[PDB]
Amino acid sequence: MTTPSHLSDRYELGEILGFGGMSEVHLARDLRDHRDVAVKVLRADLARDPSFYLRFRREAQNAAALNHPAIVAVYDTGEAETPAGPLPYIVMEYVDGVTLRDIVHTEGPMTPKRAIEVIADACQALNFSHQNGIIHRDVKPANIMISATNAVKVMDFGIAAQYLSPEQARGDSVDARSDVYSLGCVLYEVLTGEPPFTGDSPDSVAYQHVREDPIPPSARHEGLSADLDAVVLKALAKNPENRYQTAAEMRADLVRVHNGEPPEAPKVLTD
Ligand SMILES: Nc1ncnc2c1ncn2[C@@H]1O[C@H](COP(=O)(O)OP(=O)(O)O)[C@@H](O)[C@H]1O
Ligand SMILES: [Mg+2]
Ligand SMILES: [Mg+2]
Ligand SMILES: [Mg+2]
Ligand SMILES: [Mg+2]
Repeated sequence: MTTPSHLSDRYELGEILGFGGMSEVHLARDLRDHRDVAVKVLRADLARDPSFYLRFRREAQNAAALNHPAIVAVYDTGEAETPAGPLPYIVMEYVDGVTLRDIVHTEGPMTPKRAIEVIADACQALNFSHQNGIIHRDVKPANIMISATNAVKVMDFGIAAQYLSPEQARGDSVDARSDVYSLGCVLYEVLTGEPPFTGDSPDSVAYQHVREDPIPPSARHEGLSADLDAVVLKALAKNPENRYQTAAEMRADLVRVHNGEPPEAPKVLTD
C-alpha cells in the first residue's frame, strides 16, 4: 500500500516531508492555484485500520484554520478514492524547514538566546490563537518548525505524554494556561536537550506532570541561568494560577531575559 501520485486531480505529490503516528506529510504542487503546499494524508500503512481512519476524519474537521505569520495556514480538507479505499487528507501551508523535534535530535540543545527567540515567537502564535478562541492543545516539538529563512511556524491547532499539561492528564478543563505549560515543556527540552519528564510508559510520564517537580534546567545542562530557570519553572507550575496567565505574559518574561533584564517570575535557587 502506498500513497497515490495525485489527490483529487489537483494535488500532485512530490517528496515526503515527514510522518507521525497517524499521518504522512508530502510536498505537493497545487495544479489549480500554482502553489506548493504540504498535504497531510492518512498513513498508507494505517489507512484501512478503522480506528486510524475515523480518528483522521474526527481531527481534520477540527484542525483550526488561523491566519497569522507564525501559524501554518490550513487551506482545505478532502478525501481521495484510491483502489484500496478512501484516503482522507488536509492541505496546508508548506514550511521548508525542520521541526524542533528534528533540531533537538540532530543538533542537541539550542543556544539559550536562540531557544528564547524561537519560543518567544511561538508565544505570538499562541497569543493570536487564544485571542481567536482557539486553544492549541497539542503544543510539542514536532508542532513547531523553523523555516530555512529562520521564521517560526506553529501548526496543528485546536485538536482535543511528554508535553501534556497536568489538567489534560487529569481530564480537567483545559485553557490557555495549558498551552503555556506545554510550551514550557518544549522550552525545557530545547534548552536542556531532554523533556522535563521521561518514563517507561505514557501513564508514568502523566503521573509526573501531575505530582512531581521538574529538575531545574540549569541542573540538566551547562550554561543555563537562574533567570531562565525561573521562567521555565513558572511556565511549568502545577497549578494554572501560578503559571503565566497568557502566552503574552510568558513572552514578556522571555523578552526580559533575552535583554539581560530580571524576569518577573519567582526566583529559583539551586545547590
Ligand atoms: N506544514 C508542514 N510543512 C512541512 N512539514 C510538515 C508540515 N506539517 C507537518 N510536517 C512534518 O510532518 C511530520 C508529521 O506531522 P504530524 O502528522 O502533524 O505529526 P506530529 O503529530 O508528530 O506533529 C511533522 O513532524 C513534520 O516533520
Ligand atoms: Mg501523524
Ligand atoms: Mg514532538
Ligand atoms: Mg503535527
Ligand atoms: Mg504575545
